[PDB]
Formats: sequence, structure tokens, C-alpha cells
Amino acid sequence: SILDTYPQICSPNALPGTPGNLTKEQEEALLQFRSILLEKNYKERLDDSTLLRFLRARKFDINASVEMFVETERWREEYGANTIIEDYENNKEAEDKERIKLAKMYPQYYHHVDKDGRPLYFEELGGINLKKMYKITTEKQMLRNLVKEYELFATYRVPACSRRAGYLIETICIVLDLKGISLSNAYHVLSYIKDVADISQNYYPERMGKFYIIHSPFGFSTMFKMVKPFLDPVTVSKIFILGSSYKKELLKQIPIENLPVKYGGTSVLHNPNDKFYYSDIGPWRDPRYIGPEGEIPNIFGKFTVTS
Ligand SMILES: CCCCCCCC/C=C\CCCCCCCC(=O)O[C@H](COC(=O)CCCCCCCCCCCCCCCCC)COP(=O)(O)O[C@@H]1[C@H](O)[C@H](O)[C@@H](O)[C@H](O)[C@H]1O
Repeated sequence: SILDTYPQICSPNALPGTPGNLTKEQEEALLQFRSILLEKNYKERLDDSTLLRFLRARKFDINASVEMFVETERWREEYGANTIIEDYENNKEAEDKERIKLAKMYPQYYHHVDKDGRPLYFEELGGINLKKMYKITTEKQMLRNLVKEYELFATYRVPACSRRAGYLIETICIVLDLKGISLSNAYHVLSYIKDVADISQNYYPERMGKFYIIHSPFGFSTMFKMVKPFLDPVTVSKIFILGSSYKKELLKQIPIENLPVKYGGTSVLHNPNDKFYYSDIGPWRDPRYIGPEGEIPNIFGKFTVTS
């Protein structure tokens, strides 16, 4: 499969329980877990990386990991995640036309990688006017956009970033810019955040690498206690709400040349009149690292900025 064509072992510098870094008991658990799933007629998504994500998510409790995996496989079928990329491509023009309507008001863009090679993903929320947004999208449409991205991440971004790094890259580095948000608006969208958290926690285990929140209102750290019940403590431990010294904090994790100027770095788009909210720059655009999966589709259509 495509998995044979990029590295499937993590760096030796990675966390415990990751591919290539297992203890003997963890290796034995992985073999037992795979054996159980094969005996239950599963054939897909049984690679080391996937299965160890599920095992780590349940602290190597095999039966709990089986339940989580069984529930994920059925969810993928019920929701349409297994065909979401193909379905998008079969209606690409109409879907891109609608997606671009959201982009300026709600920037969502990958831009290069962190120091360890993870895809680096930015969102900016301070330009959202909720009344205006809900004229051009629905909550469940935004949720499906996010699932489609999770599938693009796994299908295109992981392979390219892994080939670049020479080791398996399984996780994302997120920077969420909250400059200008209202905490009452945040409260009003808590049900959407819960929907995002439920799908992400239950069906996309161990995909989060690091999650920085910048420019948040003074009261955001305590408002965030309303989100924590939707998240596991492991996930919370990867979320860092940064203060006024955030630029240098990001630079511990991200090469300066990969970070936009406005967030402390030196990265500028090749045409400086282009907009980050139409951009999708990173190793998945480098022909050296694009493999037999082919190149990622361009989610902003003819407006997509790839340099
Ligand atoms: C409607 C518009 C508003 C959108 C405003 C909300 C927009 C949503 C904000 C950010 C979306 C981007 C998040 C993308 C997540 C990608 C990675 C991912 O899927 O990670 C997965 C988890 O992803 C999530 O939980 C997603 C939710 C993250 C918290 C979202 C924070 C949002 C708080 C700031 C928003 C408030 C400002 C709003 C302002 C609104 C202004 C109008 C897997 O986690 P991980 O730790 O790797 O493994 C888990 C495993 O899974 C569990 O089983 C185990 O029990 C546990 O031990 C671990 O093994």
C-alpha cells in the first residue's frame, strides 16, 4: 500500500509508545491487538502507526483499544469519512466556491512545519462575525470541512512530511489566534466546540502534537475551563495558552523562517500581495516528497496559494 512508500518508524527522539520506540510489552500488545482485529475481519488501517495511536489513547489497554477502533471503523462508514476526499473531488468546483466564502472571515491555513517536521496549522478567529458566518455556512458543514481536512492530513500531509523528515510524522502543530474574540461568542459556540472535540477525541486519537493559543483575551484561560471537560487530560497537557511573550515561545518549536512575520518569524508569501487565508504551503507541495498518492487537492480552487 501507499504506507510502504514513506517511513513507518518514528524518530528515536519521539515519545514512548510510538512506532519504532516500543518496550517489549508494548510490542507484544501491538501484536495481540492486531491479531484480535484481524480475527474480527478488519483489514484496513491495521498499520503500526494507526494501531499504536489507538493503543496510546487507551494506555495500552487492549480491550479498550479494540472498542475504540471498532467504534471508529463504524463511524467512518456512517459519516462518510472513507469517501470524503473522493466525494469532494467529484463536486470540487461547487465545494471550492462555497469554501472560499468562509476563508477571509475565518482563516484556516497550513504554513510549513515545526522544528520536528509536523505540519504547522494556523487558524484566526477574531474576524468571525457569527451572524455573517452563518449566512454562508452551517455548523455541520464546518464540522465536515474539518473531517475532510483530517483525511487530507493523513492522506497527503503525513506522507510528504514523513518523507521529508526521514521518519514517521503522525501529529500536527497548531497555532490558534484569538485576537479580538468575544468570550460570550466563545460560550455561544461551545456546542460546536464539543462536536469538534467528540469527533476528534474519539475517532482521531493521538493526532495532536502541540496546540498554542495566542492573543487570547485576558479571561480566556479561565473561560477555557468550560472546554476542558470535552478533552482528555493528555490533550489538555498539549495546549499552551500564551501571553505577551508568545513570539519567542513559538520560536522554541518552529523555525523562524517558517513562521509568518506577524507571529514573530520571517516567512513572507512569494507574492506578498497574496493572502495566508488562501494558502497551503508545505512539504506536500514539494515534488521530492509527493509520492504515489499524488498531490493534495487545492481547497481554495484557483485562489489557492502554494508558494
Ligand atoms: C463556530 C466558529 C467557532 C470555531 C471555534 C472553534 C474552532 C475549533 C478550534 C480548533 C480546531 C483545530 C483542532 C484540530 C485538532 C487536530 C488534532 C486532533 O484531532 O487531536 C485529537 C483531539 O482533537 C480535539 O480534541 C479537538 C478539540 C481541541 C480543543 C479545541 C480548542 C478550542 C478552544 C478555543 C476556541 C474558543 C474561541 C471561540 C471564539 C469564537 C469566535 C466567534 C486527538 O487528541 P490527542 O490528545 O492527540 O489524543 C487523545 C485521544 O484522542 C483520546 O482518546 C485520549 O483519551 C487522549 O489521552 C489522547 O490520546
